[PDB]
This record gives sequence, C-alpha cells and structure tokens, in this order.
Amino acid sequence: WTGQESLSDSDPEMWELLQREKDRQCRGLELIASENFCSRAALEALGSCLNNKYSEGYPGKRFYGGAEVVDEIELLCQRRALEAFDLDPAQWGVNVQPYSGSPANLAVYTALLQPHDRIMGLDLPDGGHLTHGYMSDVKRISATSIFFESMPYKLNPKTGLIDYNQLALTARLFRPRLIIAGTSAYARLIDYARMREVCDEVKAHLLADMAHISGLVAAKVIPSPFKHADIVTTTTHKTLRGARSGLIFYRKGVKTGREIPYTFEDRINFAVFPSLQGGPHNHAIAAVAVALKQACTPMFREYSLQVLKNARAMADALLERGYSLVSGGTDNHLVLVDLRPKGLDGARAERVLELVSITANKNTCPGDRAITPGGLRLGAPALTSRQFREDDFRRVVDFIDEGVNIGLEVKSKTAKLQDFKSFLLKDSETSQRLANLRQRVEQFARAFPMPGFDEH
Amino acid sequence: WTGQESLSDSDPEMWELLQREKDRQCRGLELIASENFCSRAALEALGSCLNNKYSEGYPGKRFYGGAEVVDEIELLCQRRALEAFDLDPAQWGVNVQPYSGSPANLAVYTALLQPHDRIMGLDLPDGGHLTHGYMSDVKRISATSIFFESMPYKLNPKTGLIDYNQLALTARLFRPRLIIAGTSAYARLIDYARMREVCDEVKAHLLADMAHISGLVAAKVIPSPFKHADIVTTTTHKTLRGARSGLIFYRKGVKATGREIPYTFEDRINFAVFPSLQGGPHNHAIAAVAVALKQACTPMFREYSLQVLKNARAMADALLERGYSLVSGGTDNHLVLVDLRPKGLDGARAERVLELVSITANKNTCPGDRSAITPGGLRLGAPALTSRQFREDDFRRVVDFIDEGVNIGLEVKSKTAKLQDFKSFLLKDSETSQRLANLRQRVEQFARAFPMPGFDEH
Amino acid sequence: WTGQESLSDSDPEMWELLQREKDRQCRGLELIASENFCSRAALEALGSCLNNKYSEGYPGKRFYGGAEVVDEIELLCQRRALEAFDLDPAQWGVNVQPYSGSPANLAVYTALLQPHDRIMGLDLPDGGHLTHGYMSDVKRISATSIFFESMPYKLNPKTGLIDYNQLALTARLFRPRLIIAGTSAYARLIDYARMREVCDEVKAHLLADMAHISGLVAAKVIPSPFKHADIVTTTTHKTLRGARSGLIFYRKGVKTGREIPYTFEDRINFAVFPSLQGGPHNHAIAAVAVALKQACTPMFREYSLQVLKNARAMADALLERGYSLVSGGTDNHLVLVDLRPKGLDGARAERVLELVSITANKNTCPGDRAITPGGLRLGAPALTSRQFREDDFRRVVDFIDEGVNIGLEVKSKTAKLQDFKSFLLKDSETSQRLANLRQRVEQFARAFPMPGFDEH
Amino acid sequence: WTGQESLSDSDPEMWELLQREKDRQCRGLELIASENFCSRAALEALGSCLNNKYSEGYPGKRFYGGAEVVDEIELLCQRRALEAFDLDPAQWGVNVQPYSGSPANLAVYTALLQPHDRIMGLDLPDGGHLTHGYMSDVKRISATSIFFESMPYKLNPKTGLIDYNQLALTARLFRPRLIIAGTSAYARLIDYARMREVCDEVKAHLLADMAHISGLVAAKVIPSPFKHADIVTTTTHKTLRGARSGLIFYRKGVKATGREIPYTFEDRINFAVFPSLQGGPHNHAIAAVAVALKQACTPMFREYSLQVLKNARAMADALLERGYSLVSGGTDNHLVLVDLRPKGLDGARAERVLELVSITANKNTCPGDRSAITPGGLRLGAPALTSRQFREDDFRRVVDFIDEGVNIGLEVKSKTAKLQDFKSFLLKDSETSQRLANLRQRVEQFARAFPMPGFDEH
Ligand SMILES: Nc1nc2ccn(CCCCc3csc(C(=O)N[C@@H](CCC(=O)O)C(=O)O)c3F)c2c(=O)[nH]1
Ligand SMILES: Nc1nc2ccn(CCCCc3csc(C(=O)N[C@@H](CCC(=O)O)C(=O)O)c3F)c2c(=O)[nH]1
Ligand SMILES: *Cc1c(COP(=O)(O)O)cnc(C)c1O
Ligand SMILES: *Cc1c(COP(=O)(O)O)cnc(C)c1O
Ligand SMILES: *Cc1c(COP(=O)(O)O)cnc(C)c1O
Ligand SMILES: *Cc1c(COP(=O)(O)O)cnc(C)c1O
Repeated sequence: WTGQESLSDSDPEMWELLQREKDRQCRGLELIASENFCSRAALEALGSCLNNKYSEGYPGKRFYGGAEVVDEIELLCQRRALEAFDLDPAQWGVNVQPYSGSPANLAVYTALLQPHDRIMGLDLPDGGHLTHGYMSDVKRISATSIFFESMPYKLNPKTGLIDYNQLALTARLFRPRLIIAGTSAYARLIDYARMREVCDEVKAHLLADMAHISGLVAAKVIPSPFKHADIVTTTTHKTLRGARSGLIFYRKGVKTGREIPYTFEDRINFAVFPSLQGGPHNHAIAAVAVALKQACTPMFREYSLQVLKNARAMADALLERGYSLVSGGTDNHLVLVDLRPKGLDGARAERVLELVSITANKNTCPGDRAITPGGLRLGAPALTSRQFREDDFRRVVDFIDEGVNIGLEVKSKTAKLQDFKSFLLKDSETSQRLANLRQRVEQFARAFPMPGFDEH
Repeated sequence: WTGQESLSDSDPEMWELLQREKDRQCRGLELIASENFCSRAALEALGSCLNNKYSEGYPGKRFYGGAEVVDEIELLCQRRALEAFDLDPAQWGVNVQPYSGSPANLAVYTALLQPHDRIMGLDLPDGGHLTHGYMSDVKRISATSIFFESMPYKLNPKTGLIDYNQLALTARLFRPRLIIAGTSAYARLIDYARMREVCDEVKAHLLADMAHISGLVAAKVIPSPFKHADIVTTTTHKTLRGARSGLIFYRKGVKATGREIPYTFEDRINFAVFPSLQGGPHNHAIAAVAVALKQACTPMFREYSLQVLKNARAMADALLERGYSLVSGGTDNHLVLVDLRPKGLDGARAERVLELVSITANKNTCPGDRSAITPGGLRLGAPALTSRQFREDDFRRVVDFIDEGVNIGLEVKSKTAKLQDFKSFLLKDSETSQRLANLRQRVEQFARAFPMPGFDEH
Repeated sequence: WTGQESLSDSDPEMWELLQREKDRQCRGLELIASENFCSRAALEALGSCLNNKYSEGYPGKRFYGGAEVVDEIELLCQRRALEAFDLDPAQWGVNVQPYSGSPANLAVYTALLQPHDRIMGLDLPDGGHLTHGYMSDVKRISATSIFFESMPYKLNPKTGLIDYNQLALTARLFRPRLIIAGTSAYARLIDYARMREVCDEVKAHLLADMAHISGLVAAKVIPSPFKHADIVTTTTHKTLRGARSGLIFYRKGVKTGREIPYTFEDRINFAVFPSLQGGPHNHAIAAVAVALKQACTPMFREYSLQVLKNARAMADALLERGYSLVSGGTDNHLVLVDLRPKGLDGARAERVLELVSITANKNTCPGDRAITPGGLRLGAPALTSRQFREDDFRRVVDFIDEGVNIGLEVKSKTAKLQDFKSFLLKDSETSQRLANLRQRVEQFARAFPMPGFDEH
Repeated sequence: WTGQESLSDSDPEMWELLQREKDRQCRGLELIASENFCSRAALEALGSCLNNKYSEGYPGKRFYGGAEVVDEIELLCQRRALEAFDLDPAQWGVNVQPYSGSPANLAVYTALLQPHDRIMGLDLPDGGHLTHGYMSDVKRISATSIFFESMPYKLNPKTGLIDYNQLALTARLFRPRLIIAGTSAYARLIDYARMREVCDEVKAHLLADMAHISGLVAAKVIPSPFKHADIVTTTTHKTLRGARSGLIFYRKGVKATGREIPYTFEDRINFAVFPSLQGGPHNHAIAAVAVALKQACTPMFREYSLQVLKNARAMADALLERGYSLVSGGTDNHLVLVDLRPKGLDGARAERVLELVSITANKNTCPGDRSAITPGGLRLGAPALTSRQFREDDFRRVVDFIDEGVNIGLEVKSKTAKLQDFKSFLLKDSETSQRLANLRQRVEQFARAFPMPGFDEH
C-alpha cells in the first residue's frame, strides 16, 4: 500500500457514485441560486497535499513549524481576496480560514458580541439566512438565536422589498449591537447606505453577508457593500465559483483630537482561531485563492455580466408566460417566482421539476407564512458558467412552463401533497410525459460544457 | 473560458506553491502527532464535482432536490463509519457532516447542553485540546469557555497520568453536565470505564474525543471508548488518514420500571449540526472521509496501526537510551511526550532548530514548566512517517537526527540567553548555519527515499 | 437595659428627626402620586413584635417551629387580600411575602422566565416603571434588563396613550415571554383586554403591575386587571395605604379532552422563598393585612371615589388656568401636567414647589426624551386621605400656579438650571415671595387631619 | 375616618393575633440562633411616619423633593453603621438601603459580577446560607445559582471545620470571581486571613457575610472580618438586635507603579441597590436600624455580646456533660451545633417535641447524615434569650429542659418508626400528651419571669 492508487482502482463503489453525480450535474438544468460549478484548477488545489498540513495560527504566528509555504499560500489568498474586491490593504484585512459561510458568520458574532447580545437579520421566510438568527414560534433553531438574541426584520409585502422604514423603527426599540445586511432569496439590491445609517443611529455594527452576490460584487457589476459595511462575510462558492469556504473582511486603520482605531482585526482573527476553529483547511484556502484570481479576470466581469443578463432574460421570459415575480423583477442573479397566481405551490413545482432534472427550490412568498410555499427561487450562476446565454435561459423557462403545466394537471387529479408526489411515480401517463420532458431537458443540457474534471 | 483548464496552465504561481509544499512534505520528517499523509483515492474525491452540490438537511429529509446521489454518498459514509468502529447500527448512529474536529465538538455541546451549562475537560497545558474548554486567567480563549462554563481536571504531576481521583472529587463539587475523555498530548490510554463511573455518579454525559487515536481504535489496536461512552467525536484525519472533516458518534435505541426509556441523542445531535450550526455540507469531504473509512476497515490498516504503536515504542525507547526523560514513562499509543528539561533545552528552542533541518515537531508544556513561553519538551508522533513505510529502524534513525539537533541547540544556547537571540543565532553565525545546513541535507536525503501517499506532483 | 425604654428617652437624636419629618408631612402639600399616609392601626402592627419571628417557608410548611400564630397572620393576610379584590380562592392565590413592589416583580420574572428571556414593558420616560425593564442607550440600568432581555413599548405621542397597535407589531417580532401591563406615570386606564389579546397571540404571560391603582381596583371604582391578567403584582402602599410591602396574585385551577392546570402557584412561591428572599417581614405582612381589611370597607370605596373626583378637579382646575394635560385629562388618581406650553420645565417647577412645601416630581412629556423634563406628575391619594375634597384641590392648583409664576420670573432672571436653583436661595425678593407662599401653603395644610400617630 | 384610630379599636381580630404572638414570645424559650427581640425604641421608629416617604435615590442625589429629613436619617444611619464597626469613613462606605439580608447579597453579586460569573460559598448543609449559592442535584434552588454559577466548598467531615485546604484547591480550578466568608450554622470563627489569601490568589473578591455575628463583631468581641474583606454584607437583626433590614459595607479610597488605583466598589454597589434591584427605600426600617446601631456603639452592647458568648459556652458545656456530642467540638461564637446522632434521636423529632413545649429550635444537617429529612442534630442560639437578661445558670436550666424533651422523644421513638407516626404520637396518646403538657407548663412559668424587650402588649 503506497497511498498512490487511483480512486478508480482502490474504491470502485465510491468511484461509481462520483460518476453518477457528475452525470447528474452534466445532464440537469441546475437552477439553485446558490449552486455553481467549480473550475478544474481550483479542484486540483482542493484535492491536493495541502490537506496534510496543520497550520493552526496565522502566517508568521503559527503554533508549529514547517508552515513556510502554506504561509505564502494563506497570505497570497489574502492579497487576492483584497484585490478581487478592489480593497485597500491599509483599510481592509481578510480572514481566509472560515470553513464555510456559516462558520464565518458565527466567528463575527463571537468576535464582536457577548453571549446573548442582540442581532437583527432579514427573517428567514422573507429571504434571510439561518445564520442571521432564526427562531420558530416554538424553538430556537439557528445557533445564532441560541448564543445571541436575534430579532428579525421583514419585507414590505406590498413591494417585495426590505422595509428599511420598519427596520429603523424596530432597531431603535430593540437596540441591536449588530445588524446583518445580506440575503439568500432576494432579487434586489440591498440599500447598504440606508443600513449603515440605521446602524450608526443605534450604535450597531453593520455586517454585510454577501454570500449570494459576492461574485457580482467582485466583478463590479453591482454596488459594493464594502463602501458602507464595517464587516463583510461571504462564501467562497456561489457566485464566486470557488471551493466551499468562507471569508471575513474587516476594516483597519482609523475609525479632543486623538484618532480612534478600528478594533476588528484582532477580535475577528482570535474568534476564528483559537476560539472556534482548529486547523485551517489549507486545501480549501488554496482552491479559494485560485478562484479569487479567476475573479479579477476580465472573463469574470463578462461572466457576471452574463449572469445578470441571463437572470433578467429568465425573468422577462417568465413574465411573458404569465408568471408573477416577487418585487416585480430582478437586479441580481436570481428570480423569485410567485406561482400562487398560476394555481400551483412551490413544493409541487419543486418535485415535478426535480423529476425532469430541473433542480430549483421552493420559496415562501411574501404573505404566505409552510409545507406548501407559493414560490420558486431560480438562479442563473450555475448554467451561466456552462456558457448559457439569454436564448438558452428563455428555453429553460419553456421547460419550466411545461413542468408547471404537468403539475397543474396532477393537482386536479390529486388531493393532498403526498397524493401529488405518489401520482408522479405510479400513474402511467404522468410518468410518460415526465420521461419525455426529462429526456428533452437532459439532451439540451448535456451539449453545454461543464467546468471541472471530465470524469468526476 | 471552460473551467476545465489545468491548474498548471491556469495559475502557475499557485501551482509552484503546491509543488513546493509537496517537496517540503517529501523532503521532511513529519513528526507532528496530528499530521498524516492522505491517500490519492481520498484526494481524488476531495477535489471532485461533489463540491458543486448544496445538500442542506439529511438523506431523505433535504431542502433542495436533485440530491439522490449525495444521499447515497452520505449514507455510505455513515455505514462505513459504523463498520470501521465495529458498531451495531441498532445501538449507534453517526453524523458525518461536521466540517472538522472543532465543529464536531461544538455541535455536541449545542445538541445536549444549554448555554453556560458546565463542562469538564483535560486542561490544555496538561494535554487537552482547546475545544474541551480553556480559559486562562485573563481571557476566555476557547469558544467552549464562552458559550459554556468549563472547569478543567488536571494531570497528577508525579505520574504524568490523568488524576482520575481529583477528577472524581472536583466533579462532585462542580456538578458538570458533560465530561470529555480525549487528549492531544497524552501518551497513555484513558480509563474510559473510570470516566463512565465519574459521569454516572454526577449524572453527566461522557463524551469521548478520540480524534488523535481514531485510527488505533478502528483497527482494534487499543481499547475502544465506544464500550463506555455515550457520544464519541473524532476528527477524520490524524490517525484515520483521511481528509479534514469530523464525525459525531451517538447511541440510538433504548437506554433502560415502566417501559423503554429511549436514547434521545440522535435528533438533538443532528439538529445541532444542521440547521443550528452549519450550512451546506462539504460533500466532497464526506466522500473522501468515506474512502478513508473503507481503507480503515481493511487488514492493511490494522497492520498500519500496529506499525504506528511499534514505531512509537521504538521512538520512546530510542529516546530514553540517549539521555531523555519521557513524561508518563513510556507510550501506549501513537506519540511520545519527551521532556527536554532534564537535558538543558526547552521545547521552543528544540523545535526551531529541528524545523530548520526539515524535522517538524511542536512544543508541549510538560508537567513541570510554569514558564510556557519556554515549554518543557516536544510532542513527537508516529502516524505520519509510518504511512511512508517507516519501520522501527527508520525511527531510531530519526531519534539520531533529533539528538544531533538538540545538541546543536545545547551549544547554540550556551552562547546566548534569550530565545530571540537563540533564533537569530541559528541564521547568521556561519559555523552554526553550516552545521545546520549539513544535518538538513542528510535528513532530506534520508526522507526522500521513502514513498509518499497521494499524488506525485501536488 | 430592658429594651422597653421609649425612643423619646433612649435616642433623642433620632426622635427629633422623626418629629421633623412628621412636621414636614403635616405642613406640606404632598402631591407625589405614589405617596400615601399610612393609618395608625397598620403602623402599630408594622412596628410590633412580629419583627422578632423568623418564618422562612409558608403557612404549615415552615422551616422552623413556633410559627403557630404568624401562620394565622400570613393566612389571614392572604384571605383579606383575595377578598379586597373580589377574588375567588378557587381561582386565585396570593403571596404576601414580597418585601416591596420591586422584589415582587423580580420574583415573577424569576418564577416564570429563564435568565435572558424576553420582557416587554412601557418605556420608562413614557410612564413605565424601572422594574419593567429599562436600559439607557449606554447601560443596562434595571436588573430586569440584566437577568432578562427587555424591549419597551411606547406611548402614541399624538394622543398620550399606550400605542397598543405598535405593541402588537413589536411583540410579534420581539416574541416576548411576558408582557407587563402597568404604569407609574399614566393618567389613563390600561386596556387590559387588548393586552391579553396580544399576549395570547404571541404566547406570552400578561403581568398586570397595578401598584399605582391597586386601591382604586379594590374599591371597584376602575376596571379590575384581574379579569384579564394571569399574574398581578402590586405594592401594598400607594393607593392601598398600607405599609411598604408587595403582593403577587396568580391564577389557580384549570387553565384530546384533558384539563390543563394553571402552573403559577408553585413557581411563584418558590421564587420568593427559597430562591430570592429570606425571612419574611411578618411585621409588614400584618400591617398589610390591616390595610387590606380597611380596603374592603365602605369608607375605602368613598375615599377612592374621592381620589378620582379630586384628581379630576385638579385636572379641571389646571385646564382652566391654561395648562396642558398629557392625554387631555385623567381617569385615575394622577394628572400629567405639560408645562412646556406655559414656558417652564418640570425640573424648575419641581424645585420651586419644593421650596414652598409642595412636593411633586418632574416627568418626561411625550416627545421630549432629560435634565429638563417638560412636565409634572401630580397625585391625589395622599391629600385625599387627609380629607381633602374638590374645592381643596382647586386651592392646591392655585398655590401651584403661584409657584409656576415665580419660576417663570426666575427663568428670565437666570441662564442655566444651576443659576435657577442658586437664585431661589440667594436673591432677596425671590426668597421673600417664596417664604410668603410657603407659609400660606403650610397654614392651609396643617389644618387638615393626618393619619398615623400624632407625634411621629 | 381619620386613620388615627388605634389597632385595638380598628382591627380586633388582628390585635388578638399580635397579643397571642407576644404571649408565645414571652412564654417561650427562643433558641433559634437567628432570632432576637427588638428594642421598643427601634419598633417605635419601625412603625413611624417614615413609611410615608418615597426617597428613591441617595442623599443629595434623589429623584423626588421634600427628602430633607430622610436625607439626614439615611446619612445618620451610615455614620452610625461605620462607627458601630470601628471603620474610618475614608476607607469604608456603607449602603443602608437593602431590604433584608438576602437582598444585600444579591445587590453585591449584581454590583460586582456579570450574569453567570462564578461564586463560591459554604455549602448549605455544611452551614452556609441559601444566598451563597445552593443548587441541588435536580434544581437550581437559590436565585444566586440561577443568575450566577456557584460551586460550594465543604466542611472537613473529620473536624467539623471549614476545609480551607480543599477550598484553595478547588478555587484554583473553578476560578471564582467572588468567595463568601459567612455562615448560618457554624460554631467557630472563620479564618478571614486564609480566605483573603485564597481570594488574592485566584484574583477573586472576598465578601464577608457576618449576618449571624454582626453584633459580636461590632462589640469587638470576636475578630472583625473588616481587616481582610473588601465587601461585608450583614443583616440588621439576629445579633445586632434591630429591625429586619440589611447593610452592605464596601471599601472606598485607594487600592494601590503609576498612580492611585482607586477602590471602585462604591458606585457599583450603590447602583445595584438602586436603580438596578430595589425601588423606594424603607425609611422606617433604615431609622430603626440606625437606632439599633447606636445601641451597638454603647458599652451595654459589649457586655451584652460578651454575655452571648458565655451563655453559648455554658450551653455547650452543659450539653456535653449530659450525653451530647457537638460538631466542631465547642463554640467560639453565639450558637452551638449539637449532634443528636450519638443519642439515638434526630433533629426533626427533637425540634417537634421541643416546639410542643414552647422551646423553638431548628434542624441542622450535621456532618454525617446523608438522610436530610431526618437531619443530625439541632442548632441552638444564645442571642435571643440573652436579651431577656439570661445568664449562664439560666442556660444550664434550658439544657435541662431540652434533655428532658429529647428523652420524651427517645421514648416516643422507641414506640414507633416513621416520622409522621412519631408526630401523631405526640398529640393523641394521653400519657405522652400529659408528660408534654407538664414540661410545657414548667418552661412557660420559667420564661415568663424574665423581662422582654419591646412593647408590653404587642
Ligand atoms: N431565504 C432562504 N432560502 C433557503 C433555501 C434553503 N435554505 C436553507 C435551508 C434551511 C432553512 C430552514 C428553514 S426551517 C428549517 C427547519 O427547522 N428544518 C427541519 C429541522 C431538522 C429536523 O427537525 O429534522 C424541520 O423542522 O423540518 C430549516 F432548516 C434557505 C435559507 O436559509 N434562506
Ligand atoms: N414613570 C416613572 N416615573 C418615575 C418617577 C420616579 N421614578 C423612579 C425613579 C428612578 C427612575 C430612573 C430613571 S433614570 C435613572 C438613573 O439612571 N439614575 C441615576 C443612577 C444612579 C447613579 O448613577 O448615581 C443617574 O444615572 O443619574 C433612574 F433611577 C419613576 C419611574 O420609575 N417611572
Ligand atoms: C485535532 C483535534 C481537534 C480539532 O480538530 P480540527 O480539525 O482542527 O478542528 C479536536 N479534538 C481533538 C482531541 C483533536 O486532536
Ligand atoms: C449560503 C449562505 C450562507 C452559508 O454558507 P454555507 O457554506 O452553507 O455555510 C450564509 N449566508 C448567506 C447569505 C448564504 O447565502
Ligand atoms: C439570615 C441570613 C441571611 C438572610 O437574611 P434575611 O433577612 O432573611 O434576608 C443572609 N446571609 C446570612 C449569613 C444570614 O444569616
Ligand atoms: C412604585 C412601583 C413599583 C415598586 O414599588 P417599590 O415599593 O418602590 O418597590 C413597581 N411597579 C410600579 C408600577 C410602581 O408604581
């Protein structure tokens, strides 16, 4: 045993599962707004020997030796991070060790807030993320709502936009120590300047969580939250198209006559290690670094520009076929479809599209509160990486409308949701039209190229 | 732009760094106890298209669709995890989604405790890990100490062993809710039956953090903590020789007048991992973990684990018979806790001189040095070099390279006082820089001849 | 030394201070809405031998012996408490051991809530009490805001009333586990039914803190919060006219087919003792019992009826002289005067009236946020006990208008507040007119009878 | 209705209860260590018009006006409090507003600690008070245990004394922020210098809760904790013989390179009392406290306190020489901790038979009874009866009344098994009810002859 045997030969059971997944990604129409296809260059670094190095600590301040080159790798990742977002190293630092987006956000709260201090984020059904604090009416669900006291703010249901007015009203009463500007299911641009004004008024930190839009921010195709945010967290995948990891950006420098300094760097870095994490995943850090260099490229500006065009084309196509869009349209990479007008819930449309290899996710619509959410969240980044263009997404909307039509017919043939799901498998004619739509979807999808390796 | 361009063509500056790190890995003698060299099969799955799937939730109960393949990969990783540790799927479940060792522990505390509930772990300078609760005297350092109230139990300074008697005394008073039986710098087996007695008395949870010894437990080579513990957390690297990830083992079924009082661990542990703490699972890490878990079920891994112990005893005996004391005496696992206090050098000086000759170790506070900037000795591990087909004679040669290094360190220390004057000495003085560059050339020539798991060039 | 020597003979220094205070109460016009003059019968029990008995525990479940009669005293106090508020002993229990109003409220939070659980009360400048949670924008001030997380609700400044609408909006977002219905500076009737609806919607306990209005509730001259509240706390003084102590009323009995029981009694009683308090003050409990029997009397119904008439007469007199009243008037025992129209702040009017033996307290007016609050809180219970009637309070308003006029003249003669206060003492003519007003106030006040002892 | 009607005319049913309680107080032998009989002067101020003044805030910094007289009464109570304990007003301040002993402690924790900060007090069954932190094994009982994390230190079971050695060991591990040197059932002096050493080591606050011994400290009759403690809380009754209230003593001035690091206790303590925890002060209690504090400055109180000790030693020696063991051996303060385990009766049975003959004591868990429903012995105190002009011969007579009671209890126990069968026995059996009613008649005749502080009829 050398440890150099191929995965094909060493573990054939796992190799056949890698290939069944690679085929599923190649043949499916991937519309999950948070999914992207990582590049082969980054995957090489992700599955490299850097997994073998323990480098607890930070460059130059490591706890062990032999970190000579992984220090260069981490520092290179930090420089490429600041450059991909046009940041001044005198005004901004970055931590590249958060294992993912959720550990990044928990590190910020741990670094700046005391246990049970107050956090405000967009409510979960309104488009926020779990890590922004989420409690049901019966249970603290997000750990952010266990170690800290979270109170959500809401969309204005009439407009589909964040109710910056009600946020200002509630933040003055709730007195939060940190407010989160960032979304998972939101088709619009967050007014970071209005956020920073509410935060300055109530003496709170503004955290911009730009996981979904980071790739767009790096290409300068949408306004940068760095202009108004004290702290910026992000996933290194999604629109950034790297390996799954996280980043924390923070301010440095100067925040009677004396100059008050920014005090984020030491608290943030301490919260990641020693407080929360252990040994950094240097393989992820390296893969993140390759993607961050890919993001300063002109090809990323045109890809991100295409992501916007493709989402608008998908939105425009959806409106023409008679669909409703939460907040009317989109200014970023995703589209919030409201299917309650057309007579179908998102849960039904989710399963039907899943059976025809169209992966999307149900989404609560404003004024809906469920097991049967009324909407669908459709994303452009994944297919746009596969060189999709506007006409390609208009065809994607065609396949979706076919899928919705199939769901409408099954809805009249069924009572409850489980009757609906059971019908898509046992009924012969429904099974047939699904197979016909699925085959046309996969034939259309396989022709497009796919980032990464060819075999796995 | 296709995204299928090779890393060599796409990012040369990066590619050079992956090669330089591969070279330093190859040329060096890795003796850090937590290190290991991963198999090419696992790194193939680590850098797979599995990174491109969001599968929040759990198999059969996920939030997005299209997770049919990753559902089987997670379920496979679960079954391979139970089989690797000889567990009945009726008495044990496992969560394979923790991102690393530290997240796995935080999930267990979240799952079973309320904030500020009481926790007892081995003190950090006594060989415990940060995640077991480490407050200093001025600062709560570990996040375990902030969101929970942790009091440490100590080693007996006379024996180097865990003072199981003091732990029973201080547990009756501190009334902890969970005690952690796990180490990062401890050369002996842990009396898990004695922990379970103290835990059954104060009505506490017995969590076993076998991260450093996960491989030795799977190979049935040291006693298994699963016979006494309710919850077992582990890392998937170190002795398991996998990708960086974590696991949480928990008992399911019936605990015990009345009826069947059930084990309530599973739903709480799974809920703490998601949605409480983590987001989307790292399916590419879960797959590489599964790969390495299959490798741990095979007879080659038991012979590997048995070779780790022998190289450890060989390292200990070879160190004893050259003028070194070892706290706890010998070693019953994979590492040795050397005490450089009886040779006139400290751990900080020794690892800097050893690192300068491609020999990586780490300081470790020994039972006897209140000065923790100049710690007692070093922590040296076997599992890394053992994976390069090292045997006992190769480790007695490593001890010779080490003793030759500390003696360049004993001479360099006789000519200076403070540690930075020490360090600056090792770089400029031509007579010491030459004698270092010569020992370094001989260790690189010696290590390069051995094989190396993984790819050839990165 | 027998311990039976008179205070007159044993400690003459303290005796001369008792008499200087007795004279100050006899000669002053006491307008502090929370002040009342306790009856002699209760004071006898307050300064009795019951101070000498340790009775930790509860009647029948004491931790020591010899509690044979103090058990009868505590149980008698419980029966008179339930009877004074027309409560069914099958539906209501009462704890008579809270040392005061603040320990009563802290016992409720401790009994029903976990540390850091959420509380909502009327904001402090809006008329709430400290124990309802109060944080400045810099410090947690009330211990209620330290051991639990409080968020306040506000008055509607346009109307001076509680914004029950904004409370419902914020309670749905804040998700409090207990909401407090009760005030210190509020001239209106709290809509307890609307409170109970907000509490039932967000699954919160409704605590009615009726310290200021308890005497009115016992006389059935205003609606009883017991009709809508799960828990009722109160001080045993203020409008109840007893010794300084506290009471916690709670529900008993019944809150698939099974009957869910009320679970307040054991948690409330446990929070008082063993958790929070030590040995009960049986001397206070006994004095509280005499006052509670005085409250079931027809004389208390007419006294409380007179308290309402006197406050309305004081309010009507104030309006006629050109004063503003927060929320336009009053339906209870106090009056919130807004002096910002007449050109004087409450802090100035407070000191000027204090120098003429008219004790009131400054009060923040809605839309004012200070060291110079714009209002004055005037109460009727104290003087109404001294047999004041409507024409007497109209004369009190005359003395106040004279005092305000003196403050207006000093305001033009001075710059800052400290200049104002210093002017009332050093300036000769100002000092004179104050002495003339003070003498007329005290001559008018001394003629009225005074509950309690004659000498101390 | 004037409100000046007498209680006899206004509420006869109440008045009868005040008289019945006055009679039972007069007719009985009060031996509860925390009891005492207040002076008529203090009860005159307790039931004064001072109840009718809201004086939220502090002298010079109040929120209402018209507080000129109560400002001097509070300031007098402060000066009398410092003089009574021989404190320089430059090194000590005092807050006289705590409603009782428990509120005074909670204010100190609030003032100096954050929620869930660590606290160490004597364990409750070992003689500590609830307010020092008492969690059982199923429930946080004291509010000190809910809002703060408390670990108890124990007695040495072999000596009955505070195990100061174990406390130093468990303080280095628990890292407390505040340690409480105070007792409710402990017959020895507390090595406050040894507490200050343990506190100065783990960087903790030394709070002294002298509530049970406040009078003996003021009379310079036992060593004063003010020489070693930073904060001293006390009750104003018990040995101080005042109304029910509390005090918080704190150091002000300069603590200690650089300049004058100031004592920061005062503002935090005062702020915790108001506005944090309490509302309007009980000015009638503050005045009665001041009255009793002046009485404690006088030579009659030192002779009184000295008589308390002698009656305590007389009670201890008289109990020893009749077949009783006393934990800790003797007594150096005001109470005696008897152990009825070596005589075949328990504390629950003895206090029920003694209470039935107008002799009030209390159970106390002795060092040796895990069964705490049938506690070891009784706690008996001197300060109560000493205030009735009791001397040593009168206490040796009380011991005779006690020993005659336990022997009716040893015979009643030989004829039954469980405690309720015990209790029901003492009421129906004509031969035991007669023998109880005879001993009762002799104790009432004996106690009634002694004087009684306070009023004559209520
Ligand atoms: N805008 C936005 N869109 C999306 C789309 C996907 N996500 C993330 C998916 C998780 C969010 C989530 C909401 S509810 C809930 C939960 O309690 N689920 C289990 C608990 C496990 C158990 O009890 O077995 C149950 O109670 O069923 C959750 F986990 C988001 C998001 O975060 N935001
Ligand atoms: N509606 C209503 N009316 C009234 C009228 C009187 N009261 C009660 C009086 C207290 C309320 C209070 C508000 S602010 C504050 C405070 O921080 N005061 C000191 C702190 C001490 C120090 O720092 O020396 C300072 O910061 O100046 C307070 F104490 C009330 C009430 O509770 N409600
Ligand atoms: C290494 C280790 C950890 C942490 O593992 P990470 O992957 O660095 O998070 C936790 N516990 C023990 C016992 C360990 O050895
Ligand atoms: C996806 C996301 C996260 C968390 O990312 P993970 O990798 O799943 O931890 C956090 N915030 C936002 C806005 C996200 O979209
Ligand atoms: C009696 C006592 C207390 C409590 O006094 P209370 O007036 O009942 O609150 C607190 N600590 C000690 C040491 C005591 O003896
Ligand atoms: C006066 C009051 C209190 C507290 O009473 P205290 O005796 O000062 O403790 C609590 N709540 C309200 C509404 C009050 O008016």
